[PDB]
Amino acid sequence: STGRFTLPSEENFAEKTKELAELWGADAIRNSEAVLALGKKIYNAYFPTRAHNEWITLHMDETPQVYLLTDRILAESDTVDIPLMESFFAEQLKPNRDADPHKYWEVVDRTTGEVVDSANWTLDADEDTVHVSGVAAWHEYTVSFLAYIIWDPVEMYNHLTNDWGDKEHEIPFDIYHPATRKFVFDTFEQWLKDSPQTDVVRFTTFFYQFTLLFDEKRREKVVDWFGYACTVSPRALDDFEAKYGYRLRPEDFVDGGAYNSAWRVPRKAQRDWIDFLSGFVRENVKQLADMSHAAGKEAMMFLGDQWIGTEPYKDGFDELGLDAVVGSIGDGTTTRMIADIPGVKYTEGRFLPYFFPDTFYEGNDPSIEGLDNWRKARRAILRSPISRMGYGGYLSLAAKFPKFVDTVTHIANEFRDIHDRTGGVAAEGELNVAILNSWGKMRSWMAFTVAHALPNKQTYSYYGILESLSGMRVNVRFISFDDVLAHGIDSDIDVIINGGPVDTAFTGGDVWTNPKLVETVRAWVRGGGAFVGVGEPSSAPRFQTGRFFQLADVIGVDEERYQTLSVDKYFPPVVPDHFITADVPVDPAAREAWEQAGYRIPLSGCGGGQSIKPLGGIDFGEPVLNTYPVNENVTLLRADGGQVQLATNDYGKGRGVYISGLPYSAANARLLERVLFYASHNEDKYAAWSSSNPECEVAHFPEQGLYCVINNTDQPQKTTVTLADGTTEDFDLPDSGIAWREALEH
Amino acid sequence: STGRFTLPSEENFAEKTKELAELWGADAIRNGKKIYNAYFPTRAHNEWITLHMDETPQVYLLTDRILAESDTVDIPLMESFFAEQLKPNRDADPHKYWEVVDRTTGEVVDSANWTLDADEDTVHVSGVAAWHEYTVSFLAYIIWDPVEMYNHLTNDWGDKEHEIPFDIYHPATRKFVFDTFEQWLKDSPQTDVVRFTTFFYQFTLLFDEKRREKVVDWFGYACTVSPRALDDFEAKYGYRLRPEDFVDGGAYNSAWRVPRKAQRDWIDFLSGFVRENVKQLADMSHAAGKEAMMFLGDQWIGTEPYKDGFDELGLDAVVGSIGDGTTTRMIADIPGVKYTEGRFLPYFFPDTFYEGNDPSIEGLDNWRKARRAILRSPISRMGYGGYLSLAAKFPKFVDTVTHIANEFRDIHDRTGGVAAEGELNVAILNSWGKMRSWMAFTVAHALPNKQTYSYYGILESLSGMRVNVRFISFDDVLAHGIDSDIDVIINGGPVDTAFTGGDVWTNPKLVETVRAWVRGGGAFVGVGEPSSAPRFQTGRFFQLADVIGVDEERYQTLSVDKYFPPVVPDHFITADVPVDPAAREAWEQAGYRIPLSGCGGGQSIKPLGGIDFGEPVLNTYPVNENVTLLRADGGQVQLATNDYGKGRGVYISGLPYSAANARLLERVLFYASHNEDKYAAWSSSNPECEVAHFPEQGLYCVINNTDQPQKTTVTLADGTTEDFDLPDSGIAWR
Ligand SMILES: CC(=O)N[C@@H]1[C@@H](O)[C@H](O)[C@@H](CO)O[C@@H]1O
Ligand SMILES: CC(=O)N[C@@H]1[C@@H](O)[C@H](O)[C@@H](CO)O[C@@H]1O
Repeated sequence: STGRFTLPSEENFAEKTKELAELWGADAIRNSEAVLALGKKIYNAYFPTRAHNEWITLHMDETPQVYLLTDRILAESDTVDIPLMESFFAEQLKPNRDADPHKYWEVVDRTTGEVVDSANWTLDADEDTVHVSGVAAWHEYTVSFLAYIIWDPVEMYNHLTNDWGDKEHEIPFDIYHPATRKFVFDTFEQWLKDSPQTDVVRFTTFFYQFTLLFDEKRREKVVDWFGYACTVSPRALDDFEAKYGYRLRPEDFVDGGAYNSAWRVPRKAQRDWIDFLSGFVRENVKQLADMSHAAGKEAMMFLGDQWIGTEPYKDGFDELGLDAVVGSIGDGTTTRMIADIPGVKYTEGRFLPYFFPDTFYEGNDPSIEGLDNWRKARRAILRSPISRMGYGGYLSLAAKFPKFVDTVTHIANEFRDIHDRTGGVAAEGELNVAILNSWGKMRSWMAFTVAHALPNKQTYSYYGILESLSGMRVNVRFISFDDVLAHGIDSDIDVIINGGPVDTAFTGGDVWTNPKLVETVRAWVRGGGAFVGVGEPSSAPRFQTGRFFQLADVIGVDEERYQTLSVDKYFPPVVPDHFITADVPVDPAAREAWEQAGYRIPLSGCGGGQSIKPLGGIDFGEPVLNTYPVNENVTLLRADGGQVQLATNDYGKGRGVYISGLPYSAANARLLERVLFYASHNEDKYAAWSSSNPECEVAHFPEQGLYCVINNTDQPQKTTVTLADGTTEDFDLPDSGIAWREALEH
Repeated sequence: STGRFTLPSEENFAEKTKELAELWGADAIRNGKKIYNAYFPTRAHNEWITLHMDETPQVYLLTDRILAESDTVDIPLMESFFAEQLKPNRDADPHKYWEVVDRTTGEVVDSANWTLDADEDTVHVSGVAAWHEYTVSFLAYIIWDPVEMYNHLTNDWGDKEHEIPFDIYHPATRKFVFDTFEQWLKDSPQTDVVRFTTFFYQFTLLFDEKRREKVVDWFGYACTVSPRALDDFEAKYGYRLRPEDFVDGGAYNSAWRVPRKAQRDWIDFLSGFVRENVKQLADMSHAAGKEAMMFLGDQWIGTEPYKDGFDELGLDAVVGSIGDGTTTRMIADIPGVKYTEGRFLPYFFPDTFYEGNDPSIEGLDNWRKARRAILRSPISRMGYGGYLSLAAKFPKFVDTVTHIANEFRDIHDRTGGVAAEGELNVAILNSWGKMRSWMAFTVAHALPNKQTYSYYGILESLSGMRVNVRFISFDDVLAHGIDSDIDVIINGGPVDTAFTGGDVWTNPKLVETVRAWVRGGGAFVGVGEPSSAPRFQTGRFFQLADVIGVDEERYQTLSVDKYFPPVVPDHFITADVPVDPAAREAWEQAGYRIPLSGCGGGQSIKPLGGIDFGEPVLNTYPVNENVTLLRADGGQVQLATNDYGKGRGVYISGLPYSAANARLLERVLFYASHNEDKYAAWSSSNPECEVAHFPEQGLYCVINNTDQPQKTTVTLADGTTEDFDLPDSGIAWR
């Protein structure tokens, strides 16, 4: 067992490097001499838009820029003054005074939405303050302005996170401006000649940084891992106007203060900017990779930091001729974002923990996180294989941890053995599942994300859906409403999933008032399709007084919006024993207390049929208030506390399912998997290649005559696997184990 | 110890009726004392209406959504309605009076493209789009009086003849109703009070095919139409109401809906007609030496006893059902009549009066909820209803009633029937204003539920609080600003309702007016989703987030870190909230969240608790760090206060009624208005007791709102204090 492993190294550490490389089977070492003689592939970081304060300080007007939105200021009379910077980090951001503020900025009456006239406001010469006159008392006002980014955001993040205190703040730069651009390509040509020992240029990353703004208290103020805020300049804006035939407003970037969060329903202006900026970016990335290839070296892209405008899931990404993409393995979902990228020769995972004093300190046990991280990646990898694993940081730190070092030895051999046994071919998927949202394929595995791998109270009930699926024995694609309006639903999809809050990219907004969309979905379901809706699926506010989820008729459930309180809701009896809930641990105490307290008897203005006490047993995450069954032919599987959390509904040949929320857990992934088989009328096809125990999952490889079963926990798991022919085999799986077995070839 | 009491009679219980009338101080008897008789103007005459069946009341009904699976589809009309109550009107031209809708698109289906089946109650529709949902809106005869129906179904009267109602908008039936009443007056010479139960139109009460309540609105005008009135409406207003203007997409004009022009128009038109006819009945009663008394319920639609001009009807009295403090105030606060009467609970019926039950429990409990409200707004008369002999079986109950009627009068004698002193002027702001006084947040009378109780509680708390409450409308505020005697404006409810206001919060004139007022010293209390308006501003959902220091994340601003300042556990507002030393400690020790990327920080990792806020408003948060958070558990805000110039805004996410929660609100009130030092005066240390002060009679009292001994210390205005030890629902004076 050797290879597919990238080892970090450091100055004055050649013995241990040699030792570890032997131990872990490393065929590549990453940068940070007697080591260069070891024969390995050599990776070297490259930071195209920073690491040259000597230049940018002589061209400060070519730093990158961002539109920023001030706090709202209440006018208590016909004039108002607006500080521009009271709410931002001055070390990070500076108002751009060089470029005519009347041409490129916007004062706005947020109370009315109206743009204040240019003649009515002046920028103070001596203070970062705007004076407004001729305005309305008791309205709120804001300025939207261009600010130079005078400190690279991620280095800033690392500086503050590590308290580098004294150390010099690295200034970033923007190759949209041609002097700076030339600087960057000369510097890169030069560096290649000065680096013959390097084999892989590890671009970390490219030209534009994802939205990451900090406030006057040195905290994160705004972030979006997909954000295009930090991509502007007067010349880019003006070139945009000429190319697209309309002028973007600053509002098109600040977006009422939302800064175009990917959760926002996508506006045409947004996408145009992505088109514009991404073409500029893509052309220049291809240059870097051509130059790389001409120096005999490979080009590798970090999925992160300055990755904006690359758009790896959009078409043509392959025309870049990038060799590889490497990324942070945070979980299943983030593993899949990497794995699934097409148009590279190979993919690579930077696993956790980062070799750093934060997790490598005396008394802490890094191997727990090591294995847990591997376990979450491994389940995904069986569905979409990455090519290489590796670690990052100070190798000397991890060397002081014997147990960890042995843990890695284990993971490395396992990773290789999964690859050798499988041939790097993805497990067979038993069902075709499509996530449907406004973004589709360009945000594959990127839905519900805000900051990378950091779900929170607001997102985790939907993120749970992707996490569950990332490792699930199904084929997962991402499709858009434009996809559906334009081409219908491809005939191979078994299930369509639509989840999220109302008025988001992930439910779709007012596209649900488009009858053409509603027709396509209804016909497909009726004909045999399956629609799973989570949260407020198919929602459209105000369109129909008495109908919030437009496909309430398909999933059998709607959400009361305080418009329909005069209409009693009659809940049919909950069906607690069902295919879908088959694996939910039963709790005798809870079940008989729920049996004993009965259903509510009908009563005026209150409807009836609602369990007086909760059945529970399933974590559905954040509640959707007052969901109810549209009539009594819907099957209710959970309807606790006066509303619906899980329901199924027959709809001609097809079915729809409602689920209020789905945090990730071994149990909920089992629930979701069951919903998928049940809604697609594929109860029959469920048992083939499955683990009876939900803590484990099964991967079939028909062309290699194989199947494995994996333990997703750090505890022993016994499970019963069922093969296609009906036969079964028992298993006792150790802590994080795996087991292979034959099955007829094809 | 004499009078203000109405007793119910019976057939043969003549001996014990004299004795109860003497023990209770009854000065009136219902069916030598003052005699009441129920009158049912739109029912009890099947002999008449059986021959005039096109003159029963009518209502527009919305069918179920029927999915079309090709270019035609059939819509059954009655599958979802109780056929013993409602019958489709085949007489009046359906293509003129009915509407077929493509719900999926909103479009009215051309009437050329549908027909009514000659033999089934089913509409055939052609030329439709497949995979759309379709409904019919159709006129229907109400052939079974809704309340009588309800009482029949509830008691299982079996095959007892169903009462068929009638609609006096039709002139032949009007004459009949008036003639009959003339005759009836001449035949009841010993009847002193005519207790109209009620008048001409029943509040919306429709039942389903399974004999269950289908639609109800206590304020609802669904049951008030006819081809005749519809055509007349057109001729007076110059436009034709659509069937949609009644079924309202399935909402049937629920009071929670933001009012539409067509809605208020209909209320004016119908209300005109009811009031003149109600005046006539009141004149005829008066001409025959009798009082007219109105039951605030059942067939009360069109009377609008809170709209200007109610007094011009000449009603001598309104009687109403005492369900709780709020419903008491509904009756109490009515101007335009000489006196008011509450019918108390329990009703004298076997469902409470059992073989081994203690109904005196229910009795005191009903009186406690009422008397706290009565102290603020006095009702004139008290009374009960049902079967006196059932009530007469339970001596402990009889001795309870005696005790209550005494108390009830003693309050009257002691206070000249004058409303106690209110220490603050509180106005509730919503789309309806005065005309829905004490009627906000209600669907079915006295039955709050999951969806409403977190706001109903606001009214139930106010109903018995030592403050002056009025109800104002957006139209009031937009036309006349804010009256300068107001200290506090409350606005509460979910987004897109009449109670929050809907898009009126995008009218800069409203924002301006409230803002300026608060800035200069006013106080705005916002409950639930105050001032909410969807999609107007991407970054701002509560238009007055700036005033109260809170907004609700609507999933558009997730890229913006929220920073919750630390909670203030020791504040005037929360002073009477106990906290378990241990719970507090657990919260103190778990601390606050460290800023984390795309997760903000400052949210307590554990909850402080101790306050039932009812239904959560998900993802409320502090707009800045200068807002004072009083409770912000589970990653969001439940209670907050914020200084705004000389004034204050305050957010509460919800407030189910209880004694604690009224105390919490009352403190909110004094605090927001910079009246903290005006608080202690005429106050009870214990939240389970309350204190009314009556300067003019040089008097105050203190009541126990519970069935339990309570010890409270009362602070008077000079700074002195008496200690009370009140027994079960007791009361003391000074
Ligand atoms: C994959 C990626 O771009 N990760 C970045 C990480 O590099 C950065 O340091 C952090 C700062 O909050 O944000 C994101 O996690
Ligand atoms: C005050 C009032 O209108 N009370 C009525 C009651 O008479 C009727 O029987 C009931 C039907 O559910 O509705 C209301 O509670």
